[PDB]
Amino acid sequence: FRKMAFPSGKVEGCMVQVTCGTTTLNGLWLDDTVYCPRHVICTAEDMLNPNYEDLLIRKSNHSFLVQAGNVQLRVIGHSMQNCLLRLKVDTSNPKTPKYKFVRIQPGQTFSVLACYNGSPSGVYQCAMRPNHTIKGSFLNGSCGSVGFNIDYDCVSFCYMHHMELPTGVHAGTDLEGKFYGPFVDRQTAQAAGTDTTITLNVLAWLYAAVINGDRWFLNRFTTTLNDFNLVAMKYNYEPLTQDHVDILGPLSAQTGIAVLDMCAALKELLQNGMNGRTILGSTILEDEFTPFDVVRQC
Amino acid sequence: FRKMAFPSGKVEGCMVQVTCGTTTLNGLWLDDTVYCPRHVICTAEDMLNPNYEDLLIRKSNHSFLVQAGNVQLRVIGHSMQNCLLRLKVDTSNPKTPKYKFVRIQPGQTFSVLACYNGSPSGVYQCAMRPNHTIKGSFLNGSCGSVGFNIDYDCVSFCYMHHMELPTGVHAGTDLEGKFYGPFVDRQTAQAAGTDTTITLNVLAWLYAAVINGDRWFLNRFTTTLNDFNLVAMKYNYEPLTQDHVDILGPLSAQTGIAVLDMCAALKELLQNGMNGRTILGSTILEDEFTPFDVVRQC
Repeated sequence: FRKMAFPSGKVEGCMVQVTCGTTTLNGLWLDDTVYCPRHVICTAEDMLNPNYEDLLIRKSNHSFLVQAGNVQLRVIGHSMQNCLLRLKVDTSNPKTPKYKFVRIQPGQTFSVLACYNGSPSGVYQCAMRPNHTIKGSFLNGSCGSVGFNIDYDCVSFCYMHHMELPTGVHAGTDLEGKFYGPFVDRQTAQAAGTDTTITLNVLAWLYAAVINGDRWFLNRFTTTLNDFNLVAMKYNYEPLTQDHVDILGPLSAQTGIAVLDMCAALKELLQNGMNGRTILGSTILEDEFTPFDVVRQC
Repeated sequence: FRKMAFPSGKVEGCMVQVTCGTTTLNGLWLDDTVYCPRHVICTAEDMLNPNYEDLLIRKSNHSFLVQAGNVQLRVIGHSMQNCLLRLKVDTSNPKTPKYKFVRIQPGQTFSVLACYNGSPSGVYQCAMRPNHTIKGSFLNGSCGSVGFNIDYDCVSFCYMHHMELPTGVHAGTDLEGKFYGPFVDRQTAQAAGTDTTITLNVLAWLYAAVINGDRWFLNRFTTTLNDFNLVAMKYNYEPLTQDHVDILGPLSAQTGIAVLDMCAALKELLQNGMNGRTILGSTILEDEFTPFDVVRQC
């Protein structure tokens, strides 16, 4: 099974660089507006505990260098939207697609277009963890990089990168400037919560394995939602709700395997191990595919 | 470690659909030319053993439906370039980037933009296997999808998809229409060779693990190129040449670990296992990252 990301084309045209002083990071250019993390105005020493309102008052419109590759723009209206810097520019982006800002729930997935100083360099698919972090490994020096989904023509922007936490995981915000999780944009004592495994996704990945060719992990045992969440609690998994059962419905019908029987197959994989056998070429239980990601690829 | 693919934007504009009869597949639109697999003219029953010259003679320019989303073009010059259908069109593509056709060596990597009926849907990073296949899992109904690399502005096209082999692996061609491997474009007895592991890439991935944080697999043993290729032959790995040693040079210098010492670290991982310990969150040895892919992300 291949981890697939959305075509990054519609997002690439919206990538600009915001340079404030010695700080340069990526920005999102939509209509006559440029979004970037508000920590761009902080000057490293100021990152320990910043006074953002105080720091913005001493910043003017000519302190921001918005650059769209060869073209340099101009700021006519600097503003602050929660943890985001909303920069009003003179020219509207001719490459602006149909866009909407959504706030994705934990367990859901998105494509990230990683850029470095306004120029896009790579694209990958990741998931929003239950503790609200992302395991993006390298978003280092890519602050401003965005997370998105695509439905035909419409781009659903949902993430902007802000922070690489002291434990190598990544923290960030939605496009309304509001953080995913309890985290602030401040270099301080920021402890991430104990990450659980996204159960729904594991079940979806197993449903995918059935469609491809792997079937050995299926047994004739059954298990209700009560007994399974008891075992899920033990192996640091997310408990499974009745809503998750309803979501897996279309994938149950396609493979002829009831969701509770699939839960019984998972229950067994946690207690009896895997014994060096690979589900879809992987020795571990992959939890970063939603049931909607499985259906769109099958 | 995250598997990163190139931004698909410059390639998305070149995606069209070629519809010949009941057969519809993806096409590459560059200048006043449209490339697609020549098996588009085959009519399923004809796929067992086709006579391509004979089949093309009874095909005219109005038998091909080239469509760029909303815009339908017209064929003025159908031709055959080895296993590729070269279609000359009236209008030149305004979205044509700087492009070059390269033939990638086995062990090297590329980004694939998977499309379905001319419209791009997903993007992922894969590798050209030693047996010349790709493990693309789902390129099903995506014939014509291209494989590429990007250097700043220049797009290096290197792959087009043709065949999903009876063993779930994928076969295809370069953009000059010449197949990677002994394979033909014919639904017949096509056996893929015994796939070996790309050693250079495993060494590169281990070098990457050192830069991130994992260091436990390093020991004080050393091993020359002779003793290692003896062990590599045993575990179905590629033998390591002196050229591969020279390629790993810049990554050796960055981590302070000599390539022969890294080979000694690998030698041990094959004979002593891994004992349920994860290198970069993975229980198996990942072989689809080139040393150039490691450097570009670090």
